[PDB]
Parts: sequence; C-alpha cells; structure tokens
Amino acid sequence: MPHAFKPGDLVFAKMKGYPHWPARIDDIADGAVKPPPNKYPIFFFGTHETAFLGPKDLFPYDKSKDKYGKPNKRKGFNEGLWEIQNNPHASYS
Repeated sequence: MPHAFKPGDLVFAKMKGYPHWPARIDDIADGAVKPPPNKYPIFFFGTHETAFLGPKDLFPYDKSKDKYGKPNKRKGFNEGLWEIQNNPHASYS
C-alpha cells in the first residue's frame, strides 16, 4: 500500500494555470524556511522553482507518466521531462 509522501518521491505536481508538471518532493535543508502545515516543498524540474503544495496536487510519477509525461510548449517543461527520467535526484542548485 502507499505511504505518505517523503523527500525524494517523484510526482507530477499541479498548479493553477499550469499543466501537471514533473517534480519531486524536496528535503528541507538545515536553516531553511519550512513549508506551512500539511504542505510539502515541491521542486519543479526544468524551471527549478519551488512551491508548497498539499497531496491533492501531487500525482505519483510512475502511475501518472503515461498521461502527463508528454512534451509541452511551456517554458522549462521538456527540460523537466528529461530531468525526472534521467537524473531526478541530482542537485539542480
């Protein structure tokens, strides 16, 4: 059975106005700003942006890739597809 989301989990993450986006659950570094309650720090592949999202907006990548893992015109998206398939756990800092 599924567990709760944990750092390193791969997802498509949904934000208003944007297609379901390749992303990971990030760790919070020592001394870094923590997310709000019930929110997770989401790192978006390709754009390398971070937002805080709850589980309703998080789709596990393995289950969802056949539907959401297709090229998209939006800035950074196809880069993001490469990253989530080929080096999803790298430092993109």
